[PDB]
Amino acid sequence: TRELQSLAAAVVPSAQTLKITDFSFSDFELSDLETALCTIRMFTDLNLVQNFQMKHEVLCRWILSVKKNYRKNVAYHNWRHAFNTAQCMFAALKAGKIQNKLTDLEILALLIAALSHDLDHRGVNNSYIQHSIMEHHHFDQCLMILNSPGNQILSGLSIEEYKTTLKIIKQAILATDLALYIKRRGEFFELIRKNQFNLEDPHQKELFLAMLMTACDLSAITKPWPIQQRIAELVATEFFDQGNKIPSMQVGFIDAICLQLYEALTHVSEDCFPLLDGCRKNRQKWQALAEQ
Ligand SMILES: O=C(O)/C=C/c1ccc2c(=O)[nH]c(Cc3cc(Cl)ccc3NCc3cccc(F)c3)nc2c1
Ligand SMILES: [Mg+2]
Ligand SMILES: [Zn+2]
Repeated sequence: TRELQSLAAAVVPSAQTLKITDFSFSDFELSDLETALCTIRMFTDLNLVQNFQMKHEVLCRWILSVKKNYRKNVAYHNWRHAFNTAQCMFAALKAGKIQNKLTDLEILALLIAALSHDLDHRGVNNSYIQHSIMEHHHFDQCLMILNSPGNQILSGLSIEEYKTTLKIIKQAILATDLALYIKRRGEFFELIRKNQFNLEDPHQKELFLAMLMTACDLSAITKPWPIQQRIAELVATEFFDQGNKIPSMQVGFIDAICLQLYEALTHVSEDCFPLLDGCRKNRQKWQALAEQ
């Protein structure tokens, strides 16, 4: 109640003041409350609070419920990673101008999905505790919080809108399984190579939303060099010391997973180039360290 009292009583600084429009945004100098304020600003400047009549204390309570259900003892898969994934989605919609290509229900679902896509993660080396098992657990945590008393930020939607938004939320969270990304990326790439990518097609729109979620999920690989070095530290902490080879592992991850995706994203919207650009500069830096 103390944290909710302070957060509800705060003034929400603008998007420019909070720097959440920048693809190079970082969160190291922000408190928990400050990340909650940036999240409120994300919902506000996407007109989600307006078009769906969210009450202020319900959104604040929902944000605090989502943050609380991430585990601080996990080095990378924690609330700050979820907060960063949502920030990148915001920057991609605004600075990347992806907003105009999607409906309000799609935007609403992507922001909720990005914030919720890793709920109750306990670390890669704690997989035993329990077709994308973890992503189904993540969505289940997301739905329970959405249904909790005082936390129902979707109450203003009609039953049709609500059923539609949950369907998109679920597919967006399921898309954060790398296995699903590997399975479906060939179709996404082949459509772009043949100059045949059309979002008016429902099947291709869902495929683009899947790829966009993966782009935001891994977007730490695109950050400026001092930030990426620190994020790579968190990944190495979670992988090895929880539950140097880092430079070459970062290069292989960039080659096998990241480069094509951010290239495909740039063809769809040229304003998403800073993600591809930042990903390339990090491959340059990591490869040099690997060579020593
Ligand atoms: O799932 C999410 O939300 C996002 C996934 C994600 C994001 C960034 C990177 C990255 O920058 N690099 C590597 C490669 C890597 C390097 C090193 Cl040194 C050690 C392990 C690995 N990958 C395995 C791994 C272990 C533990 C945590 C983890 F996230 C990934 N994979 C990443 C995976
Ligand atoms: Mg995940
Ligand atoms: Zn994730």
